[PDB]
Amino acid sequence: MVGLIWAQATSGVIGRGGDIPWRLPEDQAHFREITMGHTIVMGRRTWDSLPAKVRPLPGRRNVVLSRQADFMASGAEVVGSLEEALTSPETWVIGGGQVYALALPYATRCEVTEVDIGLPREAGDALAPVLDETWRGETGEWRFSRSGLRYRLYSYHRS
Ligand SMILES: Nc1ncnc2c1ncn2[C@@H]1O[C@H](COP(=O)(O)OP(=O)(O)O)[C@@H](O)[C@H]1OP(=O)(O)O
Ligand SMILES: COc1cc(Cc2cnc(N)nc2N)cc(OC)c1OC
Repeated sequence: MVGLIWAQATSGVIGRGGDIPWRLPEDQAHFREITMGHTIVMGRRTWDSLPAKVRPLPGRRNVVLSRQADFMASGAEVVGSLEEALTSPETWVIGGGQVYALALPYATRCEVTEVDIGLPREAGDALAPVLDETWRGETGEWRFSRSGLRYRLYSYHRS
């Protein structure tokens, strides 16, 4: 089962200056809940951006996609193609924009957080993959986070 998991603003922005452009602890909790115990796949640039004490993500099999054959990813495996990244019983692709594009055609689930923040797309932004007409499932009710930022969860699926 190949899933994608991401958080986006309503406009589709998922990154600005290499950062998620909001603060949402409750989305961090949701991300852990969906991924824990499973394989996670990320691009090398995403791995390299993480603080040393936060990688590998604990409790999950970490897979890093790279074209650098000598890359050292302490506590993870490094694969040189997407095919080899998707052989576990359940895999969550966790970023970045490049790897989400690559994996989209293979995915049969998406777990999306939509953040109700009016960030128009700007030069340099990273953008979410586009969900086409093949997907179905639940668009959850809006909730206020503890700070007052509104968010809701999509749980979509397809054959
Ligand atoms: N088909 C593929 N096979 C192998 N590695 C790939 C790949 N597509 C993407 N990548 C890797 O994933 C990196 C992209 O990571 P990312 O998706 O986290 O980045 P971005 O956040 O900038 O979209 C690529 O630069 C490449 O890693 P290297 O720079 O180390 O070579
Ligand atoms: C690459 O590692 C991480 C990536 C993210 C981005 C992310 C954040 N929120 C959601 N819903 N999905 C995502 N993929 C969130 C993370 O922790 C909350 C990660 O662990 C360090």
